[PDB]
Amino acid sequence: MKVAVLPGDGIGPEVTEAALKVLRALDEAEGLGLAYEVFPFGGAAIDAFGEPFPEPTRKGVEEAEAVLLGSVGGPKWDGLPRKIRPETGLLSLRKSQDLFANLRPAKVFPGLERLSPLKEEIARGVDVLIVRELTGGIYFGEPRGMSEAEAWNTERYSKPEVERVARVAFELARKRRKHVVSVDKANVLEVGEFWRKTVEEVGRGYPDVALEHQYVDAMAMHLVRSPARFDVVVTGNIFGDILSDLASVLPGSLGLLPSASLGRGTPVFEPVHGSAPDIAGKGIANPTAAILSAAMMLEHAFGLVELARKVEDAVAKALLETPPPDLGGSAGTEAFTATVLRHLA
Amino acid sequence: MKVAVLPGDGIGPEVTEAALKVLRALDEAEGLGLAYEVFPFGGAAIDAFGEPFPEPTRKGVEEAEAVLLGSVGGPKWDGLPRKIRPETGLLSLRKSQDLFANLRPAKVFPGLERLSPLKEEIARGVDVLIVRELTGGIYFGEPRGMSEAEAWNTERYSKPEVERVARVAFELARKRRKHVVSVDKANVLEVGEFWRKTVEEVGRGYPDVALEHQYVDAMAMHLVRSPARFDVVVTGNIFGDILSDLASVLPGSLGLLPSASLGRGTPVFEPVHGSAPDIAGKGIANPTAAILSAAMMLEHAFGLVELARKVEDAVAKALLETPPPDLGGSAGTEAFTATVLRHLA
Repeated sequence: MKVAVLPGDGIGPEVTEAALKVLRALDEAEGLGLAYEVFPFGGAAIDAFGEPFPEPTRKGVEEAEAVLLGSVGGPKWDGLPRKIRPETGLLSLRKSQDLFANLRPAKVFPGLERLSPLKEEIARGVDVLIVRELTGGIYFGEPRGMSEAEAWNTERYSKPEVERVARVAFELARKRRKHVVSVDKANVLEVGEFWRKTVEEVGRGYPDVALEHQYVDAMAMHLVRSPARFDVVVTGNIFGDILSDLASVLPGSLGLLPSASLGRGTPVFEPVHGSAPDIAGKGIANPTAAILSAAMMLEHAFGLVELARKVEDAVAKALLETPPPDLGGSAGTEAFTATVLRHLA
Repeated sequence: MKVAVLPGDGIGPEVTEAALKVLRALDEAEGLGLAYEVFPFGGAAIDAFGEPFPEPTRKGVEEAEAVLLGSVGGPKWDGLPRKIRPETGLLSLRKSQDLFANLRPAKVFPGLERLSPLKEEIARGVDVLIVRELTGGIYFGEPRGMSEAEAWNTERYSKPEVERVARVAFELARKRRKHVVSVDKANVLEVGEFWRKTVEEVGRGYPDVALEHQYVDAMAMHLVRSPARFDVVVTGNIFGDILSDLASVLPGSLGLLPSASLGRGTPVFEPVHGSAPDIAGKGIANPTAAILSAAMMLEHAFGLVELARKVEDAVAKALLETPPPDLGGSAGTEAFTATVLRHLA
């Protein structure tokens, strides 16, 4: 398994290393044939190449079977031209590989319901996966513009865009609880009814999967009062953006959330948190998100579902045994990773 | 006070009658000089005039100082052409009276925290008022349409559209807790930028009202983590729908919420719930939203703030003491209203 590791900036390198210790342990114990290489990316790449996603890193991503990304960004490069901002390198990574689906998992690990903003009974059992369309929608819609008197943006979707992301959602559901909810605003918009209609056409190919439709505004309600009854949620770009952010508050902590972007090329896995520059180096950065993204990678890029579950259980135990400082604990990056490893042995 | 009552379809007549008993009681007690007439609307009007918003009703709403609307809609008319569907009657009513601001309050009444899906510590003290733009946005944006290969819709906003609503929001805040949060998507959309820019400018005329800007996807998180810090939230059409439905779960149930549509003409007050056709004429229907709508009317159309607070307290007590079926109780329409009236003394 060839992995390209793009540590990034800030706490990026710390957390990425924590996850690597976990992977190397698993590799040694079972001989997974792991082969990884680290490449400069984001602010780090700017500082030595003039751009956030240089050719060596680009070719590295290509050759690899998966990308493990850390964090990117930091005030040091906030004054550069948009063209070479650290965030732009992230856009180029996705576009280069044609990553159209963004996987945003949200689950409350048994024992941690106390963290959630929701009352214990509601939180218990949450394990929802939100699949957001990345390349299309109002974010990239034409025509768009602004004048002195008015502004306009176009929410547009073609059939191929809806189909490709719908398939990913169905595939994922097959491996999970065979339940899919397609979110739209079909009762008011033409794009809504186009989405719904296309998703149902795709669903015909998955007789084993239970399909449900919902309106974005209604879905927002349901995710808060009954998130446990959902498995896979598929939706468009701006809608998926709001829903993913909303789902992320259910576990009760930012440092616990991983993510993935699947598309035509090399799949990318990265923690949802930013680079937290001021805490970088301090050794107190929670590596949970980065470790869980490694799990997501094993499962999704390498099909090692059985291993992903183990890493996931160990982390759960670690959070309960030696919780990091952001979780009201005193276990720094290293000591926390040690506890995970202890439960992995 | 001249009130035009438009009960509508399904449970509309039942819930509206409940609201009227409360109004009549306050009238007898405080000598308010209430006067009102009920007019055909929605399906009820279709079955007698062929159209949802007939002339006699138009003239009725244009002569009253406020409208008390019930529910609209029913399977009996779903097939009819859009031009005369009961739902179109609403569009015409809003359009005829130039209503552009939709007021949706989410308030957690003291002692009712237990009902919320959120941990009591976070639901305690919530009193947010979302002010949503009604007339424009992607809902009515042009061009729009679909084909076999794609579909499109347009999010467009003009300066006057944004200024009207922003102004209302600031005026509300002044009579509230002097804080406004304008929600947009300025970091990605031209419309977001145009929106932020215009409200920002309008905020200058209100030096005492604290303005804050948030992206819609971030507010979605904020409303779940720390809803108690918000006062007035101003935003566009679709963002307003999503956000207002989201905040609905905070107090407990969506069916318990009232709303007001303000503009240049006669202000309209109506329950956010549906007509619930199948449960019509059986009692059981929770009139809480209808009564709260009447409370909003007293406050916004007539300025009787303390009286509005008085009836809000009464229903709060009633929900605790004689909870309706939809809240796991037995008190039907007449029973619940009785309790409410019992506390009106």
